[PDB]
Amino acid sequence: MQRNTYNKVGLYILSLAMLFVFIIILTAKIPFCFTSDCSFIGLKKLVLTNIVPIVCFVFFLFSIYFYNRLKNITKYNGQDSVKITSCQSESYESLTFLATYIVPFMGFSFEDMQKNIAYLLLVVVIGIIFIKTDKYYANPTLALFGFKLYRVNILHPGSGETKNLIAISNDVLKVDDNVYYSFFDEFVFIARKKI
Amino acid sequence: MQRNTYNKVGLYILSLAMLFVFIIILTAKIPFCFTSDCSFIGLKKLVLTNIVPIVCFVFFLFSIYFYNRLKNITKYNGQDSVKITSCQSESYESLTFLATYIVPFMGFSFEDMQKNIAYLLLVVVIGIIFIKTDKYYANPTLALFGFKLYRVNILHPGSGETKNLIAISNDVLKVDDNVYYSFFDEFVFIARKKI
Amino acid sequence: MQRNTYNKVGLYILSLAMLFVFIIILTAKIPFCFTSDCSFIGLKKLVLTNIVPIVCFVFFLFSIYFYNRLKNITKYNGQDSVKITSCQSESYESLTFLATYIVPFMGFSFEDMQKNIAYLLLVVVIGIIFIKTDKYYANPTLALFGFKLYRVNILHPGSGETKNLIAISNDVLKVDDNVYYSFFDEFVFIARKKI
Amino acid sequence: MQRNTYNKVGLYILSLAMLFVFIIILTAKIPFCFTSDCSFIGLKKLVLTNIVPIVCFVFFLFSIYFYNRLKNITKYNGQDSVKITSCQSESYESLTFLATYIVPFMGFSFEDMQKNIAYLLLVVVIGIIFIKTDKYYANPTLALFGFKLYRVNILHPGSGETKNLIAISNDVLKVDDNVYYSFFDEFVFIARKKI
Repeated sequence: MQRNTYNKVGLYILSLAMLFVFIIILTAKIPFCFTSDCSFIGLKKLVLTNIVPIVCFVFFLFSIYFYNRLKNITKYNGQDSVKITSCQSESYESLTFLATYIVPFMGFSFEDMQKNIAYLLLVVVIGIIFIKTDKYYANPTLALFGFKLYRVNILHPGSGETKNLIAISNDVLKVDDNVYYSFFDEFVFIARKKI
Repeated sequence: MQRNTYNKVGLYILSLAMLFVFIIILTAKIPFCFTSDCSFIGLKKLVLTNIVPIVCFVFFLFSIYFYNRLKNITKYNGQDSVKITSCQSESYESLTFLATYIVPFMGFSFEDMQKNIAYLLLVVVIGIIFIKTDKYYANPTLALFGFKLYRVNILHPGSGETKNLIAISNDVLKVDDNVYYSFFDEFVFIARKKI
Repeated sequence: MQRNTYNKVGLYILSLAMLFVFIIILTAKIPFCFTSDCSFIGLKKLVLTNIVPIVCFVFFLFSIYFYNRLKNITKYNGQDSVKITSCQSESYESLTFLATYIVPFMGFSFEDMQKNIAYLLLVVVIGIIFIKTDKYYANPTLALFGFKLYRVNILHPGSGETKNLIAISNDVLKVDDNVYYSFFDEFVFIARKKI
Repeated sequence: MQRNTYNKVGLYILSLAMLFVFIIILTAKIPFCFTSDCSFIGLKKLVLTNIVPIVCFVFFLFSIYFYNRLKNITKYNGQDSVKITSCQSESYESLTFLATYIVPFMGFSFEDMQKNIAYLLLVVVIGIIFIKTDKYYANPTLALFGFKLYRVNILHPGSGETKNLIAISNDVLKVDDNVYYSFFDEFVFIARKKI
């Protein structure tokens, strides 16, 4: 706990960034006007009527920070290559996330605050079950930024072959290719596809 | 029937505890008055206003009781050990269950009573099909409390090997591991790692 | 076409009986009056305000008739036995059908008639895709009445090893049991579990 | 990029035709009154009160145009045959594209324009993830028009065999059921079943 659990939580908060921008687009009660007699009402009621865009904004900066901490593991190391023996695509495991765990929150109505406490508890419970599930690599935000999630079986030049790894890659991979690595956990590594 | 059916119903009522706490949080309609104008309006119309959180409260105590009756399985004789040959982490169930059978109830509006009778009938029909569907081990309330559901293939020192069992383990298991069992049913056993 | 398509349409109309029951429970605005002031409005207004419960009632009688036409095939030719060589329980397809194709109908609001035309078009389009989708045996109404859907490979005494058949059974089956067949199509047969 | 991406975007716009038909049926505020005092309000406010049927109409003609291009990819070539070694039906991967990605759109209320901007962003995001998701052959509009999507492993008479191809076809296929190809990408080809 407290290192692998925090890494998986930082992967999960990245997976909810599309939900936070969806709620910000959905239920922001901004007074969009261009007339002369529609002057500023003040920061007090503008903050008070826009509570859930403010909270989803703070969570969106948290998702941006965790994306930065994900790129910080491909910053440092990774001048070593392996060979893929069996690559099966698992990008659809990202998209079913967007099919199931995000669009019901589009379906709800964020008017009363008690229902918002219920939806926040649903997000927290989905996170706690999602941490310990060995499917935490599913991401709408990562798969939206060109990355593809593959199930590979790498083979090291000197150690041997390790089975059932998950490769987040920037380009397409196939059987008998040459990729780099930067291991997030003992399950997920970022590939780079040496040409 | 009966006893095995009652054990599976007791596993199913445990699977719905998060739904009952979501309905209690969602539609409570309790007077939360910080103002001095709102006094106690009376117990009778407070009970008559809150009908679905009272019923979901009673079902929540039923889920707590069935969790206690699940823990009574591992209270008694569990002092044997086996060896694990396959350890396929089928813990993604209790997350498709959560967002396919518990999340759609959160979007309904629990206002008119015929609609509540329809939702109760949906819960009953989902339960009747879920008893005999070979996937009754999926449990959001169990997977909240650290438990991981594994598809396992055990081997006994004296009898032999038995195929396709389900282990509700407390900690992570792998191939060639020693666990202590307590058999809930002929398909699902509570396992604890021996270390 | 025709006859095989009509049999698959009958199985699909059988698969939608719980939806018609749910709509009849949901949106029937019957005037349940115990008071002495609520007299009869008339049969005309009771019919005109309950149009879609009447339509779902007619479809429920069609589902009952197609259940009768399914049960007609266990009567006439069932004096032969076969042996199951590989049984895998596929009773979860019915529950995924119930949770995915019937539950989202329950959350719609059946008030404006244009929306009702849209939902009827969704039912028709789901049926047209569901006839030819190779998974037409999924059924909430059949799995409610004790039937379990299995994937078996029968062994004939003198004909061969026709594999990949779908067995609707009244009781549990495993490897090496004898079952009485009554073929519906070239894919789905009703077993009987010869003791 | 470009051309392959444009072909996959065309297949995705073909995949969404039933959604545009459903929205046009759902939220068209057309004054369907046969009364004598139901005069024309005017073209301008008829256009302004029906903005999202107009947008979904334009997208429906785009889906019709991309269906025309998919027929143009089979107009020209397609005078060579292969042999099929392993045929597995995958038409259900079409239908799960419906009930998870097109069904929950009709539960939304298309009244306020901010919510419509959110739903359009959801369509765009589902499209961006669905291009690279390796399951882009899923189709409600194609599977409506008799086409079945199979997973085949063709064998050429002179070149050899190729594994894991996806065949869109008009009639039922099996092993040793020679077909004519009209290859769209390196993954999806249109079969014709040379008798």
